[PDB]
Amino acid sequence: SGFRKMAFPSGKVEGCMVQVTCGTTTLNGLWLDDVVYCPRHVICTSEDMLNPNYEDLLIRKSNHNFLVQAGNVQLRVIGHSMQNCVLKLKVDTANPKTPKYKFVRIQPGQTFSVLACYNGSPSGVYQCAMRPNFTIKGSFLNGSCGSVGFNIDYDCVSFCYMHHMELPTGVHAGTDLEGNFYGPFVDRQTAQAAGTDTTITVNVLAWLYAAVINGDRWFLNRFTTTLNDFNLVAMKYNYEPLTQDHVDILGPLSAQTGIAVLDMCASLKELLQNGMNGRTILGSALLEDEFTPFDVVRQCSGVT
Amino acid sequence: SGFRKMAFPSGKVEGCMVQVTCGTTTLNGLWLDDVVYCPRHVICTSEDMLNPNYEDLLIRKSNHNFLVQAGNVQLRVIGHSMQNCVLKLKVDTANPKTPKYKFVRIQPGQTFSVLACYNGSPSGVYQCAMRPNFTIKGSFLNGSCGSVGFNIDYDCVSFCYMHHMELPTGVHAGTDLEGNFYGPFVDRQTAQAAGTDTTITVNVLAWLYAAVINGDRWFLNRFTTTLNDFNLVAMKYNYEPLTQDHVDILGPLSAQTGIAVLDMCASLKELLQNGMNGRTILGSALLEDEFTPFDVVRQCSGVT
Ligand SMILES: N#Cc1ccc(N2CCCOCC2)cn1
Ligand SMILES: N#Cc1ccc(N2CCCOCC2)cn1
Repeated sequence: SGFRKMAFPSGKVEGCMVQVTCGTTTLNGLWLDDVVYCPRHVICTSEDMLNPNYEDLLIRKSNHNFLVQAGNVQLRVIGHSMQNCVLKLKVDTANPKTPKYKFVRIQPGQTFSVLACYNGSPSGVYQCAMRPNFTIKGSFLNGSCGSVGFNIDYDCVSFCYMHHMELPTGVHAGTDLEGNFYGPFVDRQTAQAAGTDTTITVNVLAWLYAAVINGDRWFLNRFTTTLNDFNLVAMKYNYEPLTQDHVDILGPLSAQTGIAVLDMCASLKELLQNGMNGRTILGSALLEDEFTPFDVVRQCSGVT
Repeated sequence: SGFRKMAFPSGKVEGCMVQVTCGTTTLNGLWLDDVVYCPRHVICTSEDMLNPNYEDLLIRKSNHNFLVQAGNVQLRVIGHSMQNCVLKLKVDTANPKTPKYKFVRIQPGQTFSVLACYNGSPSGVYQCAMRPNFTIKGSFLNGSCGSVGFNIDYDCVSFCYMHHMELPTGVHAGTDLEGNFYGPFVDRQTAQAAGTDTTITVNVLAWLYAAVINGDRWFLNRFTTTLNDFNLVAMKYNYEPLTQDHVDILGPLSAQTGIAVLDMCASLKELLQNGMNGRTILGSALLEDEFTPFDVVRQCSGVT
């Protein structure tokens, strides 16, 4: 029993983190096979970041200008290339700790673990969601760029995020491991405002199921609703529209608890309209949206 | 910027987790040097757990009855002994992945990371606090016993918790790595009720400092208070008394922010008396108490 915001065990990723230095800029790289992946802005000064021309900046860089350190041992850079917003540094040694891995581009509402790193050294692990506005709400200080987000399925790490930038609102933006930003963000120090941070409705419902499984049941009511009726309320409260695909994804939790998805929607509707009245659900005073239906099943079933 | 509930990177601990089986009971063990540490209730059936005599049960057990598996490789048990509520299984092989480590017995209010495991395999990592009633609010299913709690200082793991039991209220109890329960709990399936789960005041204040550092400042008011005045309010709200030792520990956060500790206490006092009025602090609708002053400095400074 109990339900926690749980990250994946970080060891397989810790084994991949390196330090990348270009001139006076140090950040983190991801060492998989004989390639080190890092944000391309490693080549920028803070001055450069106001209006950088990455192709032009990169012309002035040679393999030997990229200092790659794995623990206290230096890696030999034998090639470099830019792919979108990441650099790929080819090194002469395959990472002996390379796990089974994939690169995946996640959808908004999907959760992942972040291994926050500085100077190639892990500092902490926490759980994030890709927000519907394609920001994440992370914990990243200067030096944390190149820290990565991942999921694990048994022994395969799926890398989905690399940390690039903080917006003036203190929310975070980054790329997949092909170097494509999530959302409209760019690796430039300019006016980039996030859109509406809507609530991930399917995740709230999952978490309400988690609450029922773990004994928090006070919010269950006598009502039901329809997708269209629920969605009128969702819209009013800046919740994502609930689709039949979302209903289908909650089916296993519905089956386990015997609470019809539309009945849980009617519980959520009353919580949106009435608030918590000073009560808590799974130790939270607000409706938590950074657990996916898959997360809730995983944690409630003890998957390793 | 940003402030997250962050666990320590779990890799050093993942490298220590094994499976222990005695008869039909499987749980987790901690493999450090040539000793595997696990809950003594590994020797119990569910029937035994109602009124177990561990010394009597252990007489019927030999080294070969303790099946210890590290990944898919079996360890040879060459000795066993009971220390308080843990068994120490001596194996013929030192764990080659043994990190620098210590065993520490933490005080209530101290935080730590839990690596939740099943069958010796890591499933997730999350941050806990030792509650003032010596319970923790974890996420543990059957098979999770022997999962451990730890802190890391650079390259030294300090192990502070081993998971033993869930109370009927769905809160958790366990031991330090000398096998001594935190609080009054016993490894028996009996009536064990937790006392008052008071709020860890020094941790709330730390987190309010974290909020100020990270731009959440709406709750700062024009007031101050005294320890005695604050403590009258703390008592009324089931907060731990604030001591001068706590004030001293918040000194660095006070210095960094320029907000006198007693001024932050007066902010907390108004939040206790007035509530949040539907506002949030660092994404929370309640006052968070599972960050220590050390946690806040660590996360706000990027310690690795
Ligand atoms: N947000 C953001 C941000 C700010 C500065 C920055 N630069 C390159 C990497 C670090 O070196 C200093 C300049 C990158 N990203
Ligand atoms: N809370 C609790 C609890 C419940 C059962 C239990 N036993 C020994 C280990 C697992 O085997 C089944 C019996 C131990 N702890």
